[PDB]
Amino acid sequence: ALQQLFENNVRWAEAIKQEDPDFFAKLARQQTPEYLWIGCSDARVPANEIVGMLPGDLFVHRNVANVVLHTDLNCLSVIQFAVDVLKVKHILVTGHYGCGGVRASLHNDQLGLIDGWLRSIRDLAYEYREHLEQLPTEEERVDRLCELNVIQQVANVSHTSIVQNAWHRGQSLSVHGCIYGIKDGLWKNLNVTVSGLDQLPPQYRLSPL
Ligand SMILES: [Zn+2]
Repeated sequence: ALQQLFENNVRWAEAIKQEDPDFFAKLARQQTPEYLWIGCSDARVPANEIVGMLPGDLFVHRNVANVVLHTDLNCLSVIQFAVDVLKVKHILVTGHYGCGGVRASLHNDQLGLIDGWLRSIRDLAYEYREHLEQLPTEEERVDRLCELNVIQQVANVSHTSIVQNAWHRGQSLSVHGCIYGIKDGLWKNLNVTVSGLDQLPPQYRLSPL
């Protein structure tokens, strides 16, 4: 039954228009978000609500386990539209604890198409096999990998020529890593923010055009 969603929508739009009749009209003229959110599709991690933003504030990409790949035009086109056209000032890479995509990459079941999508998280589980091994429970291993994943994705975003070229032309842009607790509603900073070319390892730095 989808009628509740349509009924909800009418109520919501109507309510907003009563408080500010021009709300949507004004918003529709130009798109000017300061932030891009890159997060998981997980239904429990809705971008705007978690950081108290309004329609218009947050350009959003969500995919399984918030994975960023330099050959994926889907995520990359969102990044590029955000950085080049909208000139967002911040990219918020937000993973979450208890991520099922991350959990899947730690185990050995085939889930189908998603198996290949999660490869890079599986790579992370392998390079940190010794670290993860020294954690007693599965829940801890999942959650630590969730964090490691976010930090890796922050690196991946910051290494894109999209981001580096923004910096090259003097555009101000920071890439942040955060993690959301589905258990407590808390959006936490992993404090791995990258804001300039000088923070990249030499092997990843790209010269200007
Ligand atoms: Zn997830």
